Amino acid sequence: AVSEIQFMHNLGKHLSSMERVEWLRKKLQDVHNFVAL
Repeated sequence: AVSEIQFMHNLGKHLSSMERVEWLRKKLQDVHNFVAL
């Protein structure tokens, strides 16, 4: 069975459910908490 690129990719495709919920917090803070330069 696959468990590296097919896995994870065929799981968080829409990115808007449990597991794909904490992800979105980094989508906005990633280039906001640091930036400056």
